[PDB]
Amino acid sequence: SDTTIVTVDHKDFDRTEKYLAEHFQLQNVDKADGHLMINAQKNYQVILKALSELDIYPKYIETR
Amino acid sequence: SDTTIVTVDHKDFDRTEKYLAEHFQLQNVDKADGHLMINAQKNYQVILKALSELDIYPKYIETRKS
Repeated sequence: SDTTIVTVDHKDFDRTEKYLAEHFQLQNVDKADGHLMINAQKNYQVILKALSELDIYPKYIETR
Repeated sequence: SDTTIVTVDHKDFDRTEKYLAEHFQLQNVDKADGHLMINAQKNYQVILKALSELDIYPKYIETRKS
């Protein structure tokens, strides 16, 4: 029942928030620290590619 | 967390391996499973941008104790 946390630059948070809300199952957000928690992605390729197309590159990505 | 592991498609392994060795401390490798181990990375942006420019997107990336 694990979860995937994406961490981005503050300047990328709003667009990352918008994209993940529209394209994945967005659960929690912690804007102060730049974290967004979505349903676990076993393979990161699709999310990393889509964010790259927005010129967004995560500071971090991890699965609890 | 001692090390960062980058996992790619077999397709991307050689090019990813060349990139990681040129910019980081490439340590162990597992070509069969697509794993490349480098010194631990606190911030993933530099690696992800560089690989994105090569149209390479990791299957996985993680920082474990090793």
